[PDB]
Amino acid sequence: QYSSNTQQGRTSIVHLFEWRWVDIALECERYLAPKGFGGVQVSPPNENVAIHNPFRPWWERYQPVSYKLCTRSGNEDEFRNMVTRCNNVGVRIYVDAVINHMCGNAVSAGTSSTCGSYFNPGSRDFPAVPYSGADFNDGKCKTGSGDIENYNDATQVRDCRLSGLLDLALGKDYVRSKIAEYMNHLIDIGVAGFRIDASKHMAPGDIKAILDKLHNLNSNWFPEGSKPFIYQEVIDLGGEPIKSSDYFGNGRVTEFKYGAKLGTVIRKWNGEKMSALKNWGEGAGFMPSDRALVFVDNHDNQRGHGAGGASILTFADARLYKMAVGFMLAHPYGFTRVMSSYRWPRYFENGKDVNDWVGPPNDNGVTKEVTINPDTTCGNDWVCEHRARQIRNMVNFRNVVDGQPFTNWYDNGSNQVAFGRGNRGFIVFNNDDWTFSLTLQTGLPAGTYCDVISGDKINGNCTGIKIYVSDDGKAHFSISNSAEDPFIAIHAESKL
Ligand SMILES: C[C@H]1O[C@H](O[C@H]2[C@H](O)[C@@H](O)[C@@H](O)O[C@@H]2CO)[C@H](O)[C@@H](O)[C@@H]1N[C@H]1C=C(CO)[C@@H](O[C@H]2O[C@H](CO)[C@@H](O)[C@H](O)[C@H]2O)[C@H](O)[C@H]1O
Ligand SMILES: [Ca+2]
Ligand SMILES: [Cl-]
Repeated sequence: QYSSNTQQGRTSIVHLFEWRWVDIALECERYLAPKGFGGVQVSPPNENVAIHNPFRPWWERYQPVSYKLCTRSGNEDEFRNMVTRCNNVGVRIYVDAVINHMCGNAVSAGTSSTCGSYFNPGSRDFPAVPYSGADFNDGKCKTGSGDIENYNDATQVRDCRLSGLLDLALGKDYVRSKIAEYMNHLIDIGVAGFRIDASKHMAPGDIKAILDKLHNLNSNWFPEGSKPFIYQEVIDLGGEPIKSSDYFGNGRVTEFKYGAKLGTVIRKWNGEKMSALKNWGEGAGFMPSDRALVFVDNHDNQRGHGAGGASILTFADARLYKMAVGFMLAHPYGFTRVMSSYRWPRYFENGKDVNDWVGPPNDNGVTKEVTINPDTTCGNDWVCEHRARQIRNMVNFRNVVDGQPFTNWYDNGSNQVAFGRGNRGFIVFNNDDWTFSLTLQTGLPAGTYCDVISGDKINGNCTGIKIYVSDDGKAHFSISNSAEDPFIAIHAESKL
């Protein structure tokens, strides 16, 4: 469960949040494959409640009605077409598996669902699965509301309803089997693994019992014996009885400490500074590198959901965000996931975004296609962070330096820092209020290198800054504190 199953030499996943299947398939062929992305996290592909108040929120996709593969992203044919096309160019698909719960207990009965399946939350009837009242935890939960009220009590966190979402009886072989049937459908189509949603709300042993029922990966694309990559969503910032480590038997675990701390450091909040990043990883209090799934922001916290946090960096803070993503992709800790977002009309009241529910760009609820502008950015209100030169080129940096040790660390005791990855890459950051102008040991072979933050190597020249490494490995760097992107990165494949 720990191996990503990516093609060799690909080290990151991108979350194409709410993208349609056909647009992901095109994106695999035209962009993700040639730019060396390892794979795509897709939104939940199973049928969900169509929620019309408010109007088609992104969160309706976390309210299952059945395991039919029919959503705003596309139908089963489109999903299959995408997985095949992406695998055929060596880009994997990872599914957001919503398996702790069905929909909200107060949702009205009927056929307001993305495939028109009937369901009746009040009677616990989901005939398209099928599930009935026997398959939920009504009798097991002991809280007055039936909902989760107190995270200090592990029992209710597992047995009661997360925000009123109907909680599946995961101790029952019947329920485990229906969930495994869904996941094996996806495996056989060609999916490479899963993000297990709401993992804190399931016992580690119930997750194990489901995973035990799963097939090996599709043997046309994956070697014999391959198991799905598993990464579990557990928000563990400390202080609770449930710990991220409780889930290590099953796969990797999201490290939510990572982006919270990195945001604080890059914002220079709470007396934090980049010089402290020399101890990044376990030295910062995080879980073991071989179990962490890391990221700067995710689809919940970029809009204040989940654990939220004022320090989280997102595309809305573009300059600091690119620097944070660059640092994450250059540093060896963890397995990296890059967010790819859409725009929505943020509007704050009482310190909170009252439009944090808004779903993807749409025409009367039908998701808009992703259009590509001449300059390779996206239209139709898709942000496409993964197409920004500074991020795209850092995804390649991570591939180029894969396996090389963290070395040649420099800091000025404040916010000017630099480090290398063996003899294959070097990166330099200026987050202080004055110019960073210094000759540094890079660990690289002598030559002229293109800075991949400002530009690209193409037909024997650079389109941005050039860095000149001498025979002794030293090179001069000059980065103004008012630079639009105040960091520089060079690597073995950007050498002229
Ligand atoms: C949104 C997250 O809520 C819970 O996180 C707790 C956390 O465990 C606790 O330590 C502390 O930090 O408070 C937070 C917030 O209460 C869950 O533990 C997380 O799993 C959860 N993230 C998840 C889960 C779901 C549910 O499938 C998704 O839901 C959202 O959709 C629901 C249902 O439609 C909406 O009602 C929510 O408002 C949405 O946030 C999340 O997107 C997914 O990532
Ligand atoms: Ca549960
Ligand atoms: Cl996540």
